[PDB]
Amino acid sequence: MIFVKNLASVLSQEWSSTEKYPGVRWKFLIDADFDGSSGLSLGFAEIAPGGDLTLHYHSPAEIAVVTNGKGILNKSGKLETIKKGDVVYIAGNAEHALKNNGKETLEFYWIFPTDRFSEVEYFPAK
Amino acid sequence: MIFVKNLASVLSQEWSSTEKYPGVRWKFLIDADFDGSSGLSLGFAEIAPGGDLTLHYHSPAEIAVVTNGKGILNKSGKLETIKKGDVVYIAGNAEHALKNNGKETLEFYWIFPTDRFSEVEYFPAK
Ligand SMILES: [Mn+2]
Ligand SMILES: [Mn+2]
Repeated sequence: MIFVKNLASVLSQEWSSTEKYPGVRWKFLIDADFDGSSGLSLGFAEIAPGGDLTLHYHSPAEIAVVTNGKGILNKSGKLETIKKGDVVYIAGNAEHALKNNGKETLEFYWIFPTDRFSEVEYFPAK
Repeated sequence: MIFVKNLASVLSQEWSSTEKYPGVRWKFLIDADFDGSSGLSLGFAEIAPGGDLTLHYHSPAEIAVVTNGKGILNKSGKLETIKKGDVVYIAGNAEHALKNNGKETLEFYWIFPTDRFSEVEYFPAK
């Protein structure tokens, strides 16, 4: 089983969002609920200017691949700047946030070692 | 543990390559051999024009995100065009190849649901 996706592929999928991540939206591109894939899952997120993926963690490791714009990554309390062309490693349980303080859309893919997004349990900062 | 990487973070590291797939060269940005990361591994790879990482397979599921250029994906015999902005799912042991039929350098990231690259064994097609 092999397949290809881009944003246009999922025009029909409405965006996901939540009060807790204001200015943030996302769609699933590789996910067991959608594609019947397994082992890895991937979504595409947008953080609007002024937007904030607020400090959180979860049990699986995560990789973010930044594709547009720039932001302040919050590495469990140490701030660092990220931008298009960066990849990021977030070990499980590690608290991370990402704010878009620029004027361009901060776009990135994420990846989890799981079949589905929905099997990933989110927790607010301690 | 959280960290960032881009091409510059790994200028010190050398382009590993193999005769089995010519025009192909990669480096490891997220990998236990290097970072003491776990759960996910990521590499960045380049295929020269006329370059083709020949069809093959391996236990882990795999995600490719194409960052630049254009190519032809060998979906176990079913050939699909892919381009910058495309993500690619490939199940465990699904045979896959990828040829660069463009002039630009075909660029992409790969992700494995493994700690390191150096434990994932590549088998040739049969
Ligand atoms: Mn996260
Ligand atoms: Mn492969």
